[PDB]
Amino acid sequence: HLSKAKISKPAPYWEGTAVIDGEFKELKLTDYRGKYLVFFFYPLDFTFVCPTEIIAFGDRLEEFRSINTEVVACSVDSQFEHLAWINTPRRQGGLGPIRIPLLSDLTHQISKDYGVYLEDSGHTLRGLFIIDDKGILRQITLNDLPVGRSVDETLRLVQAFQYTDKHGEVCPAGWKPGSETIIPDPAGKLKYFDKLN
Amino acid sequence: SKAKISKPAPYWEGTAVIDGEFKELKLTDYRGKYLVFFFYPLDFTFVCPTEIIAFGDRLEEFRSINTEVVACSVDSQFEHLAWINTPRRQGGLGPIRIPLLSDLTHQISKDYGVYLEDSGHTLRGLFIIDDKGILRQITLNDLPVGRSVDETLRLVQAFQYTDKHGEVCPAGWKPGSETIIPDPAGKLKYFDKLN
Amino acid sequence: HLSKAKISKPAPYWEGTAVIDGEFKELKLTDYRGKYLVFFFYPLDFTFVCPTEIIAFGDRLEEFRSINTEVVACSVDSQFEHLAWINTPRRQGGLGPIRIPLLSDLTHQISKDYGVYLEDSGHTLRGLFIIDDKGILRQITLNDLPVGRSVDETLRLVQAFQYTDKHGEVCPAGWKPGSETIIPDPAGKLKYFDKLN
Amino acid sequence: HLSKAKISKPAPYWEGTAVIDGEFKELKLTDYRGKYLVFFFYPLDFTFVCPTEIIAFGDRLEEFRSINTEVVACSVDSQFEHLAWINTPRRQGGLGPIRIPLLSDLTHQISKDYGVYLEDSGHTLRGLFIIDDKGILRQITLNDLPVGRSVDETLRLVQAFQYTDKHGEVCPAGWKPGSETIIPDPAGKLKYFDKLN
Amino acid sequence: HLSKAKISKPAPYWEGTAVIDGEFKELKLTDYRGKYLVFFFYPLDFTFVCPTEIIAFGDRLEEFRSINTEVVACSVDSQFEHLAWINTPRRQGGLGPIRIPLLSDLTHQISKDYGVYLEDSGHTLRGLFIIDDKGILRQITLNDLPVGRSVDETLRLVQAFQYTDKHGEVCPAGWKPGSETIIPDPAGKLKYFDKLN
Amino acid sequence: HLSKAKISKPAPYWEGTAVIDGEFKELKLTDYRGKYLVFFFYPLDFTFVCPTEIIAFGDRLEEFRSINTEVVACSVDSQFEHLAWINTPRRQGGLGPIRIPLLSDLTHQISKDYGVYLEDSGHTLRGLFIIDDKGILRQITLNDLPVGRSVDETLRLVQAFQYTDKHGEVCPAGWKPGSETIIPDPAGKLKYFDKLN
Amino acid sequence: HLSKAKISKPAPYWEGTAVIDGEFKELKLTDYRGKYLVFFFYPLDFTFVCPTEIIAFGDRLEEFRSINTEVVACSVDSQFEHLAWINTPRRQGGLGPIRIPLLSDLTHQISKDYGVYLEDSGHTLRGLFIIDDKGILRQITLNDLPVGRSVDETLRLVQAFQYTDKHGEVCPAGWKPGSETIIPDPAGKLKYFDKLN
Amino acid sequence: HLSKAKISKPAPYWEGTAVIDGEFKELKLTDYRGKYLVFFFYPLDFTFVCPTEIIAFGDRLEEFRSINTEVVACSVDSQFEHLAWINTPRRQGGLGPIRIPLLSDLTHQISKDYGVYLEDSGHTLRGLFIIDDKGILRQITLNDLPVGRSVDETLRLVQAFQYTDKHGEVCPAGWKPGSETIIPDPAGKLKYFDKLN
Amino acid sequence: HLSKAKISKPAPYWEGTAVIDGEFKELKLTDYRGKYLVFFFYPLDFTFVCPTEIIAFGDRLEEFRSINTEVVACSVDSQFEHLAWINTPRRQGGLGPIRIPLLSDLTHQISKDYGVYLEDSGHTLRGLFIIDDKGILRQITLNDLPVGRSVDETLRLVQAFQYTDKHGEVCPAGWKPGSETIIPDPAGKLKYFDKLN
Amino acid sequence: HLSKAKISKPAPYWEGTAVIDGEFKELKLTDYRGKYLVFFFYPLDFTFVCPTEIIAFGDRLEEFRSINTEVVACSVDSQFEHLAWINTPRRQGGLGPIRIPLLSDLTHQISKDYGVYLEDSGHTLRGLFIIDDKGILRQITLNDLPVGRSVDETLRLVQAFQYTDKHGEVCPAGWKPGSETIIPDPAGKLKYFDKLN
Repeated sequence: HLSKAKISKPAPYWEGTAVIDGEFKELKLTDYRGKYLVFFFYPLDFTFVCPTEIIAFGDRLEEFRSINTEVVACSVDSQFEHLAWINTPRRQGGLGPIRIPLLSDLTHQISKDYGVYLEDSGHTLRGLFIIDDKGILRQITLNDLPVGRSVDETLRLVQAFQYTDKHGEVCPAGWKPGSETIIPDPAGKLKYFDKLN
Repeated sequence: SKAKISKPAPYWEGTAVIDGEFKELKLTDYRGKYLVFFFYPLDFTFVCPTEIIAFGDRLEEFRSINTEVVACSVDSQFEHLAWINTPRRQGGLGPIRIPLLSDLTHQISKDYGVYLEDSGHTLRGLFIIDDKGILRQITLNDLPVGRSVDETLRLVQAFQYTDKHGEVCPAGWKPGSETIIPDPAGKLKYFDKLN
Repeated sequence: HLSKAKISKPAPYWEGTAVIDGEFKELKLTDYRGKYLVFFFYPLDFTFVCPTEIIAFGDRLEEFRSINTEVVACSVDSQFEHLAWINTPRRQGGLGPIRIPLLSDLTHQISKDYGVYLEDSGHTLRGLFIIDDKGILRQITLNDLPVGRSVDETLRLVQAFQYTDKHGEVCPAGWKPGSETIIPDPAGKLKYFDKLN
Repeated sequence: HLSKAKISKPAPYWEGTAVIDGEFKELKLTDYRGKYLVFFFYPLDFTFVCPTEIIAFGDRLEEFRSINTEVVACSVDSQFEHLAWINTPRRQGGLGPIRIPLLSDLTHQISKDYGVYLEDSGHTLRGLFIIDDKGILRQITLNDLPVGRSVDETLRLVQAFQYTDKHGEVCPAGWKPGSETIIPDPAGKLKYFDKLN
Repeated sequence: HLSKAKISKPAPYWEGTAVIDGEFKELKLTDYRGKYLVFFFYPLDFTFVCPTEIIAFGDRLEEFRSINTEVVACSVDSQFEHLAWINTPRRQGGLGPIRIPLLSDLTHQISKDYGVYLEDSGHTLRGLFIIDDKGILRQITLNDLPVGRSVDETLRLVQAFQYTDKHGEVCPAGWKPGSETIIPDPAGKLKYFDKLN
Repeated sequence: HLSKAKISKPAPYWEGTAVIDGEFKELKLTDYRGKYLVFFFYPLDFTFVCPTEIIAFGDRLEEFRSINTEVVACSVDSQFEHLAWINTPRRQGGLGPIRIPLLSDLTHQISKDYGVYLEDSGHTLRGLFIIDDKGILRQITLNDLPVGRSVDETLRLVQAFQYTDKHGEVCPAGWKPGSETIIPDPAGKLKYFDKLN
Repeated sequence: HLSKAKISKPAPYWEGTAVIDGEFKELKLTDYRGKYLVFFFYPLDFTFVCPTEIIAFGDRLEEFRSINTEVVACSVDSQFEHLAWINTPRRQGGLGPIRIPLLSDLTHQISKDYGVYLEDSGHTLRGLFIIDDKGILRQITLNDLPVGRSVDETLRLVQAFQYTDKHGEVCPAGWKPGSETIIPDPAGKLKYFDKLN
Repeated sequence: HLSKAKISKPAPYWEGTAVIDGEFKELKLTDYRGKYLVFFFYPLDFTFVCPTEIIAFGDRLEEFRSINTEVVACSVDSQFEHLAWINTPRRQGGLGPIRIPLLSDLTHQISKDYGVYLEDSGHTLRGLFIIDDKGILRQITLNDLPVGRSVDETLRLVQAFQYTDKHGEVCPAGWKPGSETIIPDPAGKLKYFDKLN
Repeated sequence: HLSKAKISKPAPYWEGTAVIDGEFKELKLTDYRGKYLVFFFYPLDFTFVCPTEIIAFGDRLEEFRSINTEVVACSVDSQFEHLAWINTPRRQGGLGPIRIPLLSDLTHQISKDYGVYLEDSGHTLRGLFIIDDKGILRQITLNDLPVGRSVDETLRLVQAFQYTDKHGEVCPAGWKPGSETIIPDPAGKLKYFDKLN
Repeated sequence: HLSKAKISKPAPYWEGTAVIDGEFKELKLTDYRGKYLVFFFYPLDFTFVCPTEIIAFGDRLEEFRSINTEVVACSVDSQFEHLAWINTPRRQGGLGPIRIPLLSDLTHQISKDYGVYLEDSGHTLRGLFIIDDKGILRQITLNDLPVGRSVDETLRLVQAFQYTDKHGEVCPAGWKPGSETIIPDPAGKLKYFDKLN
């Protein structure tokens, strides 16, 4: 199993046609430099878990934008299908109007670069990538088809990475804003471990 | 990496510390149960003990849903045991009920695609493996940020639910939430009701 | 530039999920043995020329069925997209109910086997294949994207191939049922050439 | 199966000896730049369907020339055979005098570049190619041996490609001059679809 | 430069369609076992030297058949062309009725096996082969395009090979029936050399 | 089976030690530019047919020199053997004095370049080559071991190639000086074919 | 990945993180140029023979430093483990404070370069290397796991190499300071051999 | 740099001619099964350090034999040289009285198998191997040319391996008979570390 | 430089046509089993040193036959040349009276197998091989072209090999029948060395 | 079986340590430029035929030096062994003082370059090489182990090669100074052959 997506390395470059505010526009990974990016793939337009994930992120977009973070979704469907899906009512399993870009990957090049393409199925699994403001890949979350991801966990992870970027302390298991962190040194670590126990 | 979602999780075997003793442990020992199998970078470091303890102190939440937990690093079994015998207040683990698997040769780490060639240890990679030995979920964190027991629980529960019912789990699903019939007509029960 | 589609050789085997009467069904090339098959690819669901070709064949399907000929359409879109497109009114560029199976080629395997896949675009061009009842490929028609195919011409070709299969004769340029044909030998041919000259 | 002939790419260059106005002349693909070109192969001089196709295009040549289009025929026969066939009466299965060039491909190089050469037979199948004024290949039509092509369909295609070149609307299935066309975008397309339905 | 034609070895096998007494028939090299065969290639039907060679052998065929020798001619032209050429009057550069089979080699496989195919021209040079009753190649005569072969020389050679096949002795330069031969032995050869000197 | 001797291409270059008027001299193919060259191989000094061929050419040398043509013979024997053979009386199967250079090819390099070397025997067959004044190979005549070549035919051929070189008409089967030739043109050729028939 | 450690060649370069007086420091082989270096690997922190070796050298360090020799130990454990082991009481199988750098080789690159890595075990055997002030490898001692090395023998060897470096006389079996040495010359050697015997 | 000698694996098989009690005898590694073997190479007969090593081990052979251990020495010299050297008095740099076999390795096969051959010099460095009674290699000691090995250290090592083989406790740095050993268990080890500290 | 002739191995097999008692016969290396064979190549019939060598060995053949040894000579010349050279008087540089076989190696296979072929010259150097009664090659003597070999040295060598075959003592430099020989053992050799000194 | 030693080509370069006048010196083939060199290998110091060969040349050395010819001997033994052997009395099979350099070839490189190395034995056979003053190899003499070479024959060959270098003449079988020689040309040779016969 291959992939160019490697944590602590620059996220693999991508560019393509996206639907943005109902129109076709060219979108590039580099458009997002200077901001964190939640870049996630979903299997297929007009299916089941997928709309719920796209809608979940879209409807909570301000929780990301308020922390200098953007969100882009991608699938192997065409831009025409993305737009048709946006124009399908939510009650019919459509997206309705959406504020996050829907990127099209008809050739599968982007999916393969990110290691999320399913050769037997001709679409991706549920792969989500957290990329920092410097374009470095920090986190990879891959789900099998029948189980959707979590916006809340994605937010926690974004906050965690921004926190450690800024402060140089590290984040324990389950860390959320306000939680105790650790000075990553054999002596400094004791402040955390003695206070906790 | 041999770790591919929807395929058999790559076989592994090695020496682990279990109840303070050295024991040979094999992936196939867990068939019939879900397994949360996770790597952590290094004994005697910082985020790592918090992760092992977080899972360890909540182990019964897993065992009660037919799920086991195993942790692995490139450290030796002697180091694992010394770390267990180090007080939590000193950044140690204290007694622990989760097996600590040793991967000195790096073979297991490489098979799971979590080995860092530049560093000589793993990143924070967690794998959810079902009772049939099929890999269902991969979570990989860069070094500075720990994983989440809450999210791991949610995922195991979701996969067990979808295994049983064949309905699929929306974004953010937790026990008691609405699920979807994966059928062009059936799905409307979910989409219509929600909206 | 490669392909497995060779005229006078067995048409490359295919199988996949198709929409048939609003339901997802597995469909195989071999299901059509015993009958002529018009098997055509079109670029993309929810686009422009494509629906007009599918509707043109669909609305004239009995002209094919009455001559022991079936019609199957294929694209790189998913079965869910095919069904959503069927459920889109014709006035909005949808298909409406359709009696031609719509085959899904998400992996691009079928398209590549037939040599109609566009690597730069992630979809096929307008490729149509006429396959006889023995499974042998008899005719290949490839159009660039902007120009739709012709049901009249396709029908004429099916009739011609069926006619030459049955009789010891070959069909001159522009032949339609009822037109003069030629006996393919140095002496027999003169009955044709003397007649019309 | 291999070939250099790819739709939307430059038609493979060719050059050779042709019979033109009863004389041997060198002829090149690039001689037709600035005009559309119907370039077609036929199996064999002194056979059956072939003369009918050559005669059909030749006798209707003005229908092509009046729309800035030329026609060239090609086979694996020699220029001496082409000329002897021209000097054979139509009632004997000859061509009689002819106004389209008859290109010779004795080495099979041109046939192979166009993917129409039959290795087991030592001649071509019925392959026809429509090449635009910029030298780009737009259309490929390949028939098995028993069935002749259609001058009328060939004209329809040339007209359609010239129309879409000029207007940037696209041509529905069965389009002929005077027919409705489609604006190729998600909103503009509704002019066509709402009107027709 | 490659070839399978090797003197003193079995002549390379061939089989194909020939025109024989106005009909198309399958012909094989092995059809001629038990007789000497003069098997010759000529460049092109409807050309200049070629018919003179075919006619020269043809009109003297009984001089070959009276010494148990058959003659076969072959070119890269089709059987249809061979027949049309036969049906062309000699005064127009045709063959008229011919008793020598005309083999067709459209694929060029026979020509290439015999090493006489011109890659730059798409036809053969003037290559003649003398094959004995055991199928062993005994003589190869290859002429550039402008110069015809000789029936007299070909007859001399066939007679010489038959003579040496039958008797112990070998044939000096210029040998014709009735000429002195040589005993191929350091002592025996002296009968010849002493006599002539 | 390979070779560098290709008709209508430059004869393969050779150089070596020859016996010329009883002396050892270095000789080169290029020494013969500006003249036709009959270059011939023979199997073995002190054998049977070989001396008859060398003598047949040598004794009629002036018939070649009067038409600007030279003759060179070659074998795999040494120059020392050539000279000893020259010094052997004709009545003993020797050559006697001779004005044709005898070229030595001990390494077999020249023989292999001309495709006349017999791997099983360690000497050449009877291969004769006609090379024109421009160094282009025009004719190849290869005989099996038991049958000698013809000086008359070789002369006829040289005369023919020289004629066609000069006049650009072509020589029919059996042409000799004074015979009718053909203008190589579909119209021009009728002067010959009408006259003859 | 072959061993690069060759006696009489430059010791393979290494660099890494070491614990030195309780702190993490980058350490390089080249930091030791100008002095002899005893560079030794041990299997595993927190085991059995290993601490006894580190302590044996550690406690006798001045015996090395007084002969201008440094000592460095290395294993496949991390710097964090080295530090934790140093902070473990000797009574519990720990090191206590230590004046020898503990080098970490987590990636195994160094161990493999020195040929001491055990592929089946994931750690080194007991390999000790003596490297001179010019960086040349002079001595290799490899022990299987259950048997510890000797500080006495190590000292003896360092002294012998320094003696022979200085004087160019060579050191007999069992040499210690004050022992007889040999002039490496066929005549000079007799001073040793005669005195001894 | 390669070798077949690997600690904890079977020592590479060897066999060859040795001088034993003044006579040439074939000797095999397998002759020593059931006993420990100190197998050592030395550079060259008639040199300097080498005789002192052979003499040192030989003169102390009973200290090995009384612990079920044999000693064999090997160099790239011939058996004839070994014997002449034995017949040379010690005062002349010869071996004089001797009881250990001197194995000859003229082809360098054995030296290369053991990884002690010096390609630049044509002889071996000072490599010593300790092989157990099961034929497993336990210890490797390699010295550069100017410095001899130690009989006392070799004895210490043989005794240590025999002790660990027997008792399953392990030997600390500098162990000698009578010294403290360690139980290789995280609990059992404490008996040693608490006692010593 | 390559060859199959290796001292102490079976001499490479050969077979071919030889001149024996003025007749052509097939001859094989194995015809000589049970006898020693002096097998030698010479460059070229009708040259200079070569006849003196053939004559020298031949005229003294009884000195070989009376010690169970035969002699065979070989060159790259033909059997016809060998015979012609035999029939040439010695006073003219011929062989005249002869009793040793002259082997022919036209293909150079035998010469190449024995490593005596000169690729630049097309003949052998002066190579002589002494092969024993068991067919094992014992001695190789290779001379550059200008210098002849010695019958007396060859006899000395044949006698030496037979003596050592029979007695198992070895022959000192310059040994001839009746000379002292050596017992090849460190003690036995002293009989020779003490006596002679 | 390969080698770099080719007659008529530059002798393969060598350099190494030799014993000269009882001392070790580096010696190079190029050191002998301007003089003939007899360069010979012998199997083993302290053996049987070998000393007799070294002594036989050594005791007649002035017969070589007086004709500008040097002698060098070489074996796979060390320089230390050579010197020890020199210091062994002749009556004990030693060399005693010697004026011929004894070259050491411990690595076997020189022996392999000259094709005299025995892979199965780890030493050379008895190979002798005569190298002229320009460094060209002129003669190779290879003996199996049990039979020594000849100083008489070696001197004869050196004399002959020197003679043929100086004069335009070649040396018959068995030539010694004062013997008749041949002028190597077809006419001049007769002066030798007529006189002898």
